Amino acid sequence: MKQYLELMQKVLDEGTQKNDRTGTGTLSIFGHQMRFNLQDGFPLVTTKRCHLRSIIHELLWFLQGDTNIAYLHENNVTIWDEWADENGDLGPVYGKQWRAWPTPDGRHIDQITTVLNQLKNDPDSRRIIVSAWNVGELDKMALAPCHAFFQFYVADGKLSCQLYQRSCDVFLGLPFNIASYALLVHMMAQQCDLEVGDFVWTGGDTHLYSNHMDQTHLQLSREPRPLPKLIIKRKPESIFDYRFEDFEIEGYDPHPGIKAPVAI
Amino acid sequence: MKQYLELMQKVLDEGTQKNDRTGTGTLSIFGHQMRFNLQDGFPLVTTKRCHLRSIIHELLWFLQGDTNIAYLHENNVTIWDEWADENGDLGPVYGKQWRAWPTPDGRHIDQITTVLNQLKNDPDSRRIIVSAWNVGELDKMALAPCHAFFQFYVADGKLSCQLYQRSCDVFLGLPFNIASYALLVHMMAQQCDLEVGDFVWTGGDTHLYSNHMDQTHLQLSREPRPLPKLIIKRKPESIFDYRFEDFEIEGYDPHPGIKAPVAI
Ligand SMILES: Cc1nc2ccc3ccc(CNc4ccc5c(c4)CN([C@@H](CCC(=O)O)C(=O)O)C5=O)cc3c2c(=O)[nH]1
Ligand SMILES: Cc1nc2ccc3ccc(CNc4ccc5c(c4)CN([C@@H](CCC(=O)O)C(=O)O)C5=O)cc3c2c(=O)[nH]1
Ligand SMILES: Nc1nc2c(ncn2[C@H]2C[C@H](O)[C@@H](COP(=O)(O)O)O2)c(=O)[nH]1
Ligand SMILES: Nc1nc2c(ncn2[C@H]2C[C@H](O)[C@@H](COP(=O)(O)O)O2)c(=O)[nH]1
Repeated sequence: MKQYLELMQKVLDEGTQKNDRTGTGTLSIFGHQMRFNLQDGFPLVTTKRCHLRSIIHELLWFLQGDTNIAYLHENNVTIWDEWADENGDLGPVYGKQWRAWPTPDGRHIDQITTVLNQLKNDPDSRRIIVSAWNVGELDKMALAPCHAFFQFYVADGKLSCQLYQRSCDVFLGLPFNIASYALLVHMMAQQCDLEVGDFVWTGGDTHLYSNHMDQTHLQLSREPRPLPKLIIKRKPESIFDYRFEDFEIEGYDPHPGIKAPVAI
Repeated sequence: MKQYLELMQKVLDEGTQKNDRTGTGTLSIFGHQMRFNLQDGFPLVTTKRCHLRSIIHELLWFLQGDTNIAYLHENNVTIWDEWADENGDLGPVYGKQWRAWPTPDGRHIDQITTVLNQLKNDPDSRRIIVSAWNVGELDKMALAPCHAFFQFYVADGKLSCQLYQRSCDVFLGLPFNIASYALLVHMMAQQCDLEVGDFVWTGGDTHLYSNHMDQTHLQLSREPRPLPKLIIKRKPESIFDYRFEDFEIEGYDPHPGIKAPVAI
């Protein structure tokens, strides 16, 4: 997509060479923001085929408050398998924090239910936030939230969302995070009777692994095509009742998929 | 400063009229980002006069883990007065979150010292973050954190910082948050032996209160002056050891102040 490709080039052009944890080396920039008008179409990359299916399951796994890759294996999403323990557990990652943040004093806050209720009762609120960055439980997580903090906003009947992404694998994960967050805005907007506004993506350490270069070069030379359109086939009774069959993508005609190694 | 004056102009030009908790009415945009290379000068607004002293004291206060206004009062910081209880207590706002976020298992993590330790030992880390957003104690806070989450980054021996501000009164508060975080950067960079890099500001609901329009327009008719220079006259044994007297601002010749009413 235009915004995506320009960020990729921007990493190539100004990225600083860093030695990372994995000892693979990255090309990195710090602080970037991009905006997606969701009224223009679903922000699914067309320069490399992406599977809306793995996107939708990882999203519904989070809203359910699940931290076990079982549901994810059974639906062929496997990215998370190298991070789980022998039981399939990740610790209190995303899903746990969104649905049950543990208070220092034995209770749990359900941040999606709060957000829903604020969108329905107090849309002007400047505090419609979801944080996965639970300082207190970071050491128990297999991986510290990458997509860590997000805020909603309504202006004239439209729901916008801004995400803060502390660390971003530009080639592999970015396509995934943009579609997932676009999808949630779509689902939050239907449950709440709002129109879709913009998806604002803000990044911290935004990088390209030194081993995604040929594949990045390959991608930068394809012509982005018209964005697809999302269809939500049924309006479930709650934000929690969605299912895969409920979503469809019209006019998605990507360039063939591009394979690349995951850095572990 | 150019970035700040361009942000003001942007809310005026693309902001939408929003109702707010205060009943005042704002003009606001959602999602913005600006960068200040700290090597160009200290980002203290010059198109209206700001007092570096009251910016220092508020930060020294955060760095001490204090949430009582007494220290602020002994030094003439009255902005927080109205938020404070009868005892001068604000609840676990910023400073407590910063120095002692309470975990579920009876621990308290000091995020300032952790970031300092990460800066010295693993500067390439993608998770050098301080969050003030403790979902678990928000209900105990006089005001939910506005400057909520920040991340450090090192590249080429320079320390950069990105702050995510969920709610921003552009006229009154922003000059203050910009200067405060650029001082924190200078202090971290001095302790860790780094040079100052960039301060990146990212905003959520960025607004002008309805009643700041004339002041805003008056400010905007002014031409920015050269940026002041910051001099630290000592190297304390810790980030916790700066005194108001260790800092000098040179070359600050601002236009006259403009007052505007605070919305409560
Ligand atoms: C280095 C690295 N590590 C990660 C570790 C865990 C992640 C979990 C989720 C996401 C983003 N969300 C999804 C959601 C689904 C898929 C993928 C990512 C990747 N993916 C692959 C590989 C996954 C699979 O083969 O099942 C593909 O191209 O088909 C998926 O089905 C990214 C990472 C990254 C990531 O992007 N990069
Ligand atoms: C509507 C609104 N409400 C607030 C509530 C609490 C705040 C706390 C801190 C800051 C940001 N930081 C400082 C730090 C010190 C000072 C000021 C702001 C403003 N200030 C005033 C004096 C007002 C006062 O001292 O009571 C000035 O006009 O110079 C200070 O000494 C802003 C707010 C806002 C804010 O900017 N706007
Ligand atoms: N874009 C994207 N990158 C991810 C995601 N999860 C992990 N990564 C990448 C960021 C880093 O490249 C690496 C995680 O390492 P670290 O930043 O050190 O926590 O994996 C994700 O959901 N999206
Ligand atoms: N710029 C700036 N604005 C602040 C700060 N603290 C409070 N405000 C403003 C944001 C809003 O106008 C109001 C806080 O209100 P609310 O967003 O509803 O929680 O105060 C601060 O440090 N900086």
